[PDB]
Amino acid sequence: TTVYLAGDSTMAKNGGGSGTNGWGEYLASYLSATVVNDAVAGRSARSYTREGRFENIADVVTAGDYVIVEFGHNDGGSLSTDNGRTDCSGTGAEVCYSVYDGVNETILTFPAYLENAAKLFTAKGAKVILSSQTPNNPWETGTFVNSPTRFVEYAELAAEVAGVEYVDHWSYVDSIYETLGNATVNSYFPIDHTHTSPAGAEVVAEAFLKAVVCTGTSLKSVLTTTSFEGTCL
Ligand SMILES: *[C@@H]1O[C@H](CO)[C@@H](O)[C@H](O)[C@H]1NC(C)=O
Ligand SMILES: *[C@@H]1O[C@H](CO)[C@@H](O)[C@H](O)[C@H]1NC(C)=O
Repeated sequence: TTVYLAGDSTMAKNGGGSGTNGWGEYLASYLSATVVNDAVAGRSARSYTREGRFENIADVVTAGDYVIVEFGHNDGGSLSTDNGRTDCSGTGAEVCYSVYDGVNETILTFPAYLENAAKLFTAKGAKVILSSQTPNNPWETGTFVNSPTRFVEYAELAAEVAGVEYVDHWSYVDSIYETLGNATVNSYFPIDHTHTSPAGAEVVAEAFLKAVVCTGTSLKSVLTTTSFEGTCL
């Protein structure tokens, strides 16, 4: 069995560079399946879709395989000065137009991008798991602040609509981030408040596996152990 990872710099190998790393790099050792980390730094649901990265996964995925999709960090911004990643506002069939890189592009909503990808993978017999984005350093201000982005809910909404599984990666990460405290968590974010140090990337990975176990996600079948930190919910 093979597990494919689609995400951004918080999941990708080498994370955001400069000694940071993505959480996808710490799954292999707890799974009895091959893990392919196709996350790329700086990608949004739109950017990733347009670059044909979802297709590359669809071409190679075989029945029974797993696909984990997690975006959000790069999905915001303004289309006035299109950065190529910003999705169209809304949660449904909304459609935005914008000239990016010399092409009048048809831009969809965040849920729409995830839903289309989910359907594409389901069609190939693969098991799809949409995951909410990881949180930016909540202990950045010296005090713990829990303020999810709109993309956390949008991911849950996309899963329902597409009829696939959802894992609240956000909540499980923030949960232990709160337990770990100011000093510890802040060391996970050397450079900025998004890109985690290798030590932090591991914790974020553990958080995901804790969510899988607690919610009963199908991926638990290939878990080599169920002894992870924190408590359920
Ligand atoms: C892009 O296409 C839409 C609909 O086809 C059109 O209304 C819009 O004006 C186009 N954008 C530009 C900059 O031409
Ligand atoms: C939190 O930790 C940072 C970095 O370790 C430190 O500089 C800061 O003073 C701490 N803030 C509080 C309120 O404890």
